[PDB]
Amino acid sequence: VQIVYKPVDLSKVTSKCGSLGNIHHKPGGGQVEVKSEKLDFKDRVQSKIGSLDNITHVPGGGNKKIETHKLTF
Amino acid sequence: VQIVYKPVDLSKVTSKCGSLGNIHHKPGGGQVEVKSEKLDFKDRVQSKIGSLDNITHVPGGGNKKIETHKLTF
Amino acid sequence: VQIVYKPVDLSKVTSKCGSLGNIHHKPGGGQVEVKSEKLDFKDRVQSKIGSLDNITHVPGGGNKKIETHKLTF
Amino acid sequence: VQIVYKPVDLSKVTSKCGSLGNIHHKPGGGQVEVKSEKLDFKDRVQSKIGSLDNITHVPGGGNKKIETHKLTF
Amino acid sequence: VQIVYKPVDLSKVTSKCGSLGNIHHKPGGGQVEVKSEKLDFKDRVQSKIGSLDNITHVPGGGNKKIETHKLTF
Amino acid sequence: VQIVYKPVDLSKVTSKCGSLGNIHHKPGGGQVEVKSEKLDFKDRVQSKIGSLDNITHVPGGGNKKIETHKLTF
Repeated sequence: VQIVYKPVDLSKVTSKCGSLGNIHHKPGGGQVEVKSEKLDFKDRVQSKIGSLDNITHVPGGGNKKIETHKLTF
Repeated sequence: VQIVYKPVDLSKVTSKCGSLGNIHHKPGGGQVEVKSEKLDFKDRVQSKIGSLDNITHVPGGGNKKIETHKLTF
Repeated sequence: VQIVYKPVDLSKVTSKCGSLGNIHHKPGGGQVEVKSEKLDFKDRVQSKIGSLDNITHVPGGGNKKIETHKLTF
Repeated sequence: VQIVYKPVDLSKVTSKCGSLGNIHHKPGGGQVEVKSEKLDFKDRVQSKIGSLDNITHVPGGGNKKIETHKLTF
Repeated sequence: VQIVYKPVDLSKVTSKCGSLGNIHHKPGGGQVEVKSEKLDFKDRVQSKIGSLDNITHVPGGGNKKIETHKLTF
Repeated sequence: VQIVYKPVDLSKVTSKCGSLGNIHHKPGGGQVEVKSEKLDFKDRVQSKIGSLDNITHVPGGGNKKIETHKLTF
């Protein structure tokens, strides 16, 4: 057994923008009500309960590069 | 047994923006109401309960590079 | 037994922004209410309960590079 | 010439209620945008422009008695 | 010329309620914008512009009696 | 010329309420924005511009009696 792991990457995940703006985000309020008796959360739970969240997200470039490199024996 | 791990990366996640602005985030309030008896959370739980959260996030470049490199026997 | 781990990175996660500004964040209040009897949290819990949080986040470059390098037997 | 004006009133505008309640008014927000250039008003105008009004009105008795008594020559 | 004006009133506008309550008024916020250039007003105008008004009005008896009595020559 | 003006009133605008309470008024914020160049007002104007007003009004008896008695020549 010989193993060689040698991937090569020269990629561009690039963006170009001339001018970014005039972005208006005017939410109008709202209402949320949640009822329960018991919550029981185990092992890697992610939760929102009862949320009224407003987000403006304006990256001048929002580029994502995501990788997994893996071996197993 | 022999193993070699030499992955190579020369990548660009780069951005260019000429001018960024005139961004207006103006939430209108809101109402949130949550009821329960018992909350019981175990092992790596992430939780929001009853939130009214406002975010303006304007990164002049918001580029993300995420990598996992991993051997395992 | 022989193992060589020698990954190589010459990458750029850079940004350029020509001018950043004219950002307005004007929240409008709100109301939040939460009820319970018992909270019981064990092992690596992250929690918000009852929040009314406003965030302005304007990094002139907000680039993030995240790496995990690992071996295990 | 003799004029006699003599209304007689012995009326009941009465109400009876045994128990009044469990009234829930839960408005869900909203949005309004009014545009105009020139507004000009004269003589006994009542006006409302661009409104998001919420009213709960729970009189334990909500009776009205309204009269005009008038002579003219 | 002889004129007599003798209205007679023995009227009841009376109310009775046994118990008044459990009233919940819970507005969800909201958003209003009004744009204009020139406003000009003369002689007995009543005006409201750009409002987000919340009213709970719970009179234990809310009775009205309104009268105009008039002579004119 | 003979005039007699002599109205008689023995009226009751009275109320009874046995118990008054458990009233909750919980506004959720809001947002208001008014724009203009020139405001100009003459003679008996009542005006409200750009309001976010919250009113709880709980009179244990809230009765009104309004009378106008008038002569003119």
